[PDB]
Amino acid sequence: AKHVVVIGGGVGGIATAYNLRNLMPDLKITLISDRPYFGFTPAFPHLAMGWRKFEDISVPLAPLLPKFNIEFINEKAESIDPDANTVTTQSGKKIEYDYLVIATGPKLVFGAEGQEENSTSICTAEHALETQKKLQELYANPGPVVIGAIPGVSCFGPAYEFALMLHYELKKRGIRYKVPMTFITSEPYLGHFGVGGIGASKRLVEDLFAERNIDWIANVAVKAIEPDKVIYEDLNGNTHEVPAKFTMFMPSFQGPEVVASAGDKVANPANKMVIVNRCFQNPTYKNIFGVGVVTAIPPIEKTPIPTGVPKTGMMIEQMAMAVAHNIVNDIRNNPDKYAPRLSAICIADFGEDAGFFFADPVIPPRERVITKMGKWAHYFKTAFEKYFLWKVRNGNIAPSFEEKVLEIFLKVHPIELCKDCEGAPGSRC
Amino acid sequence: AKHVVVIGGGVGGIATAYNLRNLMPDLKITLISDRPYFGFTPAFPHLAMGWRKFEDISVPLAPLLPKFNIEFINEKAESIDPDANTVTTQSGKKIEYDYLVIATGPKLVFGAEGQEENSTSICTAEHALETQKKLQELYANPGPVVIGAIPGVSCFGPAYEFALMLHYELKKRGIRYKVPMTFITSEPYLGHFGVGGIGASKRLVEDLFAERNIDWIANVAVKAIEPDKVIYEDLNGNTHEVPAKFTMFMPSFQGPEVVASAGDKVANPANKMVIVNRCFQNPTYKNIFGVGVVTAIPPIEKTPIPTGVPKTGMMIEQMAMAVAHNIVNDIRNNPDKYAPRLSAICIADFGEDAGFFFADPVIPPRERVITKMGKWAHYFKTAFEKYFLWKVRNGNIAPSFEEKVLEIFLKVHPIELCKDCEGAPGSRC
Amino acid sequence: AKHVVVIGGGVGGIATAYNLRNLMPDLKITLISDRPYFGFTPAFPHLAMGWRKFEDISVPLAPLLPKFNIEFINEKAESIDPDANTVTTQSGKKIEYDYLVIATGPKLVFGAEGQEENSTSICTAEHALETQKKLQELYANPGPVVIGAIPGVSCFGPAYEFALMLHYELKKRGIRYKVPMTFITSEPYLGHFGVGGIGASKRLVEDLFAERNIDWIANVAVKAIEPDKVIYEDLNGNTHEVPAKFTMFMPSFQGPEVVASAGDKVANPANKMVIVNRCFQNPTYKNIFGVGVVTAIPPIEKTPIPTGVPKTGMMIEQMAMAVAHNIVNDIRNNPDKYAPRLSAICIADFGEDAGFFFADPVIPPRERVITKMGKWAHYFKTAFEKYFLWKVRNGNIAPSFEEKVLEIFLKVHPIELCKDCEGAPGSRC
Ligand SMILES: Cc1cc2nc3c(=O)[nH]c(=O)nc-3n(C[C@H](O)[C@H](O)[C@H](O)COP(=O)(O)OP(=O)(O)OC[C@H]3O[C@@H](n4cnc5c(N)ncnc54)[C@H](O)[C@@H]3O)c2cc1CS
Ligand SMILES: Cc1cc2nc3c(=O)[nH]c(=O)nc-3n(C[C@H](O)[C@H](O)[C@H](O)COP(=O)(O)OP(=O)(O)OC[C@H]3O[C@@H](n4cnc5c(N)ncnc54)[C@H](O)[C@@H]3O)c2cc1CS
Ligand SMILES: Cc1cc2nc3c(=O)[nH]c(=O)nc-3n(C[C@H](O)[C@H](O)[C@H](O)COP(=O)(O)OP(=O)(O)OC[C@H]3O[C@@H](n4cnc5c(N)ncnc54)[C@H](O)[C@@H]3O)c2cc1CS
Ligand SMILES: CCCCCCCCCCCCO[C@@H]1O[C@H](CO)[C@@H](O[C@H]2O[C@H](CO)[C@@H](O)[C@H](O)[C@H]2O)[C@H](O)[C@H]1O
Ligand SMILES: CCCCCCCCCCCCO[C@@H]1O[C@H](CO)[C@@H](O[C@H]2O[C@H](CO)[C@@H](O)[C@H](O)[C@H]2O)[C@H](O)[C@H]1O
Ligand SMILES: CCCCCCCCCCCCO[C@@H]1O[C@H](CO)[C@@H](O[C@H]2O[C@H](CO)[C@@H](O)[C@H](O)[C@H]2O)[C@H](O)[C@H]1O
Ligand SMILES: CCCCCCCCCCC1=C(C)C(=O)C(OC)=C(OC)C1=O
Ligand SMILES: CCCCCCCCCCC1=C(C)C(=O)C(OC)=C(OC)C1=O
Ligand SMILES: CCCCCCCCCCC1=C(C)C(=O)C(OC)=C(OC)C1=O
Repeated sequence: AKHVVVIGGGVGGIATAYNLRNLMPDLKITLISDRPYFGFTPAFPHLAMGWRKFEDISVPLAPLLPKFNIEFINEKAESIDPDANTVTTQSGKKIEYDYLVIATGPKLVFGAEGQEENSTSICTAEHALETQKKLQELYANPGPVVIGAIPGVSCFGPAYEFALMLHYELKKRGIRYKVPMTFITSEPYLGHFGVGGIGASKRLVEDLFAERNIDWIANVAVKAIEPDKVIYEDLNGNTHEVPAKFTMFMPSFQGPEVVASAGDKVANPANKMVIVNRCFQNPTYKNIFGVGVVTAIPPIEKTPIPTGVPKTGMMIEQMAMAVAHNIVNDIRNNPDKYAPRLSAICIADFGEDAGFFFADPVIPPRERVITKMGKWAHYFKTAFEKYFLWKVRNGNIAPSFEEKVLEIFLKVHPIELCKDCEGAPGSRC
Repeated sequence: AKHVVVIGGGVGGIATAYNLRNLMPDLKITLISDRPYFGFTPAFPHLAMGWRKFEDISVPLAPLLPKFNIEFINEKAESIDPDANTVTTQSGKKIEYDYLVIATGPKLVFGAEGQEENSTSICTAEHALETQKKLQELYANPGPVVIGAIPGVSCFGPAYEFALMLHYELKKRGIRYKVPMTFITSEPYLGHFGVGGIGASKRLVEDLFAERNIDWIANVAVKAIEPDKVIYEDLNGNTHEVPAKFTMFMPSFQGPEVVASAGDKVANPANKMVIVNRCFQNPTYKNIFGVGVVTAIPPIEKTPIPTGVPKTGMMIEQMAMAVAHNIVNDIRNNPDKYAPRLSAICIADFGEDAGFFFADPVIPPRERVITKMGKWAHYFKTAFEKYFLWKVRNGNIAPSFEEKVLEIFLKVHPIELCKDCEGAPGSRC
Repeated sequence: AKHVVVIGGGVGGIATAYNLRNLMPDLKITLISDRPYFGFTPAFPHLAMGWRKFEDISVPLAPLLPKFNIEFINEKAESIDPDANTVTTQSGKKIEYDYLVIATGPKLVFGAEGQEENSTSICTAEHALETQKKLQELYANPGPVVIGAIPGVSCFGPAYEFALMLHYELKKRGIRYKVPMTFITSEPYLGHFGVGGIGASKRLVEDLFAERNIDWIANVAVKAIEPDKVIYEDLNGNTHEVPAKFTMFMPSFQGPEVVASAGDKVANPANKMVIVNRCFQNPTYKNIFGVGVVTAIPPIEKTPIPTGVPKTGMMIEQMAMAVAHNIVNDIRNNPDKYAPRLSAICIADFGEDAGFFFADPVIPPRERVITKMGKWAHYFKTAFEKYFLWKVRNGNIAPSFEEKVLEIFLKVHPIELCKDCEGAPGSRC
């Protein structure tokens, strides 16, 4: 009767726990999370826009997880002793494991001076709801809006979505002509996304912004967010300011102190993210796996202003699939190990229409991309929200038909047999 | 029995006078203009191309204006005394006013050395007719053509139209492959138009010029026009030259001496254009209004080579509606004041097809834009020409149906209630 | 009967010889070529891909040319004595002529250090076959690919074709995700082609490279190709390095030693190409004509990294028609002389689809361009290949219907009466 502990009750943690449970009924699974609910992160921009109720995009874990025989501990994990195979919670409870899955998501870094106090963010439900309050303040007395991403950001999509959604909302309110909008990014160009673009995404987003009168500044470092302005620095070292009554900036991500508490063989010395190989397994502690945003994946491109690689939902579901198979196979002494494909279907909701991006794989060189836009993509976004929430509530994040459908439509194979796990995650084995 | 004097028998003056007349049949209205005719400015490029007869795009005003009980004086206004509420003509007639509307249009400044003598222009009917004479010389003895805008230009559209029309003509004459064409502009890029661009106008005009082999140089200052060359200076201060048998350049605009004659409270000290507020009313002398190109509107953006804001026909028409309502409301002891929306439908005629640009408002931030191209837009431009000419001859520049049609097709409302006129024209109340 | 010697058994030489034969049945015509076959050059990229067999895109000349009363000498022409009106072959045979047509094609210069040794090329059948052999090694052991053009290149299309064909092949083999691809060119931008672009060719090729994940570097000078990497220099003089396991670079072109042997009135000092006027006749020796790539045509523009003008198939067929008429008219004491239009239909085959480019003329000012892309263009490329080879085998490179069909579809007339032959080739009479 083996014991896996999963740290984090989000996309990566839930998917891995559910996968493990469905692969191995005879396996003990403990999920530890500091939030009592699963939060559907792709709906956080909508929540900030006041287009969702929190209750409709979240799932209480305590009455749910026991239905699938998973023990839920609603506590923050404080430290990991990888030599002892132990996790210690904030309350001091020490829980021993045979396998550990770290899926804590991003630790948010508000790197611009004054950002956390003066700006808004949409990365958590709590921050999103705070943003909504500030937006109601904006509608009552319109002023300049600045949205974007600071240096080191690795999740750019929600910023683009939020900007376009806000444009949509101001337009519906008839006050868009009273609200200047500017997008400022650390990406070397619009639609880079920390992935070197997806097809002609640069041309697509530039045209989208031109059509919707969203001014933009790319390839710069946002250095300060003041109550009245945003200050950014270009590559020449020249500083510029842009007026702003309302701002929404993406923080950069780093790993949590719980990961840092394990050795420098577990926590990447540069960013505290979980050191993993191609099989998303720690190179030194073979019973530790990382799933999701918390995993240390090298940037696709060293950009003039530092940027990182996104870990999207599909990428994370593929990691979860690989990790679950990797743990089960180790338990059963099956030598087969899996690397996730790390392909992605991504949809950027703009209001009534949406951008559809497919990248296979996300990390270049690519076999295939799809870049489309239309109303259909918006409805697909909403439909997938309903679908995924159902999956969380029904104990299977990987129903057999889903993989078949993705294979039928997009030739996707989520995981590959990996003959040698040694190497950076995302590198081809 | 109140008295309004309108200076200028063009788009702004005629529109304001007609609006006032339809609003207030009992009002005394005197129109002062140095030209005996209304000239339909949007057909001056066509006139230059020899595609119009002068008689077909102009309306004699002396026989016409008495039909709508408007007094017409065919004289140049020489000076304005704002403290005496008087206007003096070149002969010496002192006309007293209760309200004054200044709508003298552009005073042309041929800022490049040799520009007035060696180049051509299409800004007046007289200038356009001379350009046709010079085009015949070009067809007879083919050589290099260069067209564009000098520094400080605010009306770029007709230069693009003219270039494309001339290409069209050259090609029809079978001499295009014998005539090099170069477009040189103070705009930071093609399709800036002095408005920071309209939707994807940059991309659109670039592709247009590329498909038609029109070479271009942007973001430079034309310094001299010689009989055989055009000299321009780049941002690095370096001088360059281009061969030219025929040229056509836009002059920059300033305010007239008649506006300068009034206070520095009326004449903008930097350009002699009329100081107006959001309601197109002088801040100091509240019975003075400005309508049209003569109004001092700040640049949308300060460009590397100085560039100013166009005042297009639709913009002028909205100014005229706003100013007419503001005068009448003052007469009727009504506190309600209006600002024009300053939206624009602009059609650049290219010959057989045309570019259609809609910006609402022209001064950002914008509610929406439409950028289209096709044969239909050329037929629309010709149709509108006939329509507007008819409106001039029939005494109503703003028939009720037109506002309703614009509303249902483009979501345009021409004027808005302004709670606080205090501010720059085009800035939001 | 008079005697014409044609040096070169390629597109230009065959076209001129056949044009002369059909114009003048009694004319004695001798063709001298070092290759025993006509090679269909536009199928050489396909030969390099292994998509053609050599015998399917070549025609043995010795048994063919006598059927058209053309004497074939399968020898390299070694020298030309223009004063004695003689050509000497490598074996020392002296051939006297009344008129001489020089059509020896490009002499290849592998200007980058280690290029001929470490890279591949597709400019001859023999080189393309070596490339095919090295490609097999890339599929077996996938790694970084870099393709492009060194400084002074004048034929860029085949590099674009080969890059996109290789992408197609790798995607066919399902190994494109293992092969980084980078395009490096002397062109100031993508789709310049040594002609200053064709319509929106830059925008088209950029979007295409983006859609297919082909990275690119333009406006640089490739200095060295090592087994390990490509070294290039930017315009600041800074050297850069890009990793490469397989490369394919275009060489630059010069003229041959046989041309150099005729002295500096015939051989251009800078490149050893044939000095010709508008009528493709040598200015000094009026009985010497040049046809094809070997002709000295000035560049369309001096680019920051030097590039030259392509001589495409259609341009060369037009040169051939003009030269044949010019020779025949001299014989018959007809003072009419012709210049080629020098327009170009260019199809860049990308595998399963293709880019269609049409420029009329290629050298600006242009009457028109067409830039299109689709599957249809690939099928036309294949169809044209079959059609041209048929024409070689059947003794008519200029069937009357082809000129009519080109007139109907593209409004092209291949040659024009030239009232003054004196001037640069491509300059307007
Ligand atoms: C705003 C936003 C939008 C967004 N939209 C996306 C989209 O439309 N498509 C898509 O594919 N991806 C989108 N993403 C990215 C990504 O899918 C999300 O960031 C995921 O949520 C990432 O999943 P993870 O499992 O990596 O992280 P998580 O946040 O869902 O879950 C972490 C859980 O861990 C808990 N926790 C943190 N620290 C803990 C400690 N010390 N101890 C116990 N538990 C801990 C935490 O409470 C949570 O339950 C989008 C991304 C964004 C965000 S900026
Ligand atoms: C060449 C050209 C083309 C052009 N095309 C346009 C278009 O296709 N669409 C569009 O929307 N706008 C276009 N414009 C711009 C604008 O619509 C025109 O410039 C208007 O003509 C501007 O209207 P205004 O009322 O501002 O000026 P006006 O020139 O029409 O009339 C001024 C009248 O005043 C007289 N006048 C001058 N000075 C006087 C004194 N001192 N005293 C008495 N009267 C005076 C003058 O004679 C005239 O009747 C386009 C613009 C252009 C031009 S560059
Ligand atoms: C790889 C490649 C592709 C290519 N594709 C083209 C295309 O798709 N469309 C198009 O319009 N043009 C394409 N071109 C360019 C051009 O059409 C070709 O280069 C032509 O082959 C040029 O014709 P030429 O007659 O100029 O040259 P040639 O190579 O066909 O023939 C020369 C003949 O002369 C012989 N020869 C050389 N030296 C000699 C001496 N000293 N004595 C006697 N004979 C000599 C030689 O053997 C040959 O028979 C494309 C171009 C390319 C290539 S990079
Ligand atoms: C159950 C299946 C779930 C698996 C997900 C499959 C992913 C595959 C998505 C890639 C294919 C895109 O899918 C399709 O793209 C086209 C091209 O823009 C869209 O666009 C099409 O329909 C719209 C609306 O009727 C038209 O205005 C448009 O002219 C037409 O091109 C379609 O509405 C969309 O259905
Ligand atoms: C009744 C008077 C009109 C009031 C002015 C209203 C202006 C209309 C602006 C609305 C924007 C829609 O603009 C619309 O776009 C389409 C899309 O290319 C245009 O073009 C379309 O119709 C034309 C008809 O000749 C077709 O030949 C063409 O193939 C097609 O693309 C329409 O001609 C244009 O009307
Ligand atoms: C019979 C021999 C005649 C050929 C002579 C050579 C001259 C060639 C002249 C080229 C004329 C223009 O080329 C023409 O472009 C259009 C694009 O709108 C192509 O049309 C293509 O694209 C459209 C839109 O994606 C598709 O729906 C269509 O099925 C496809 O064929 C035509 O297939 C092509 O023939
Ligand atoms: C018959 C019911 C059809 C539902 C099955 C198809 C669901 C597959 C959705 C793919 C997808 C995944 C996995 C995914 O992770 C993701 O990111 C959040 C998407 O973007 C919205 C996706 O579209
Ligand atoms: C069905 C009846 C037909 C209604 C006709 C309404 C036409 C309204 C014209 C709008 C317009 C204005 C005001 C206008 O100023 C302008 O620029 C000069 C246009 O472009 C040519 C316009 O299209
Ligand atoms: C019945 C229809 C008759 C079709 C006649 C064939 C048209 C001739 C092809 C034109 C052409 C020429 C001359 C040509 O030289 C060329 O470059 C190699 C092309 O690109 C593929 C061409 O398309």
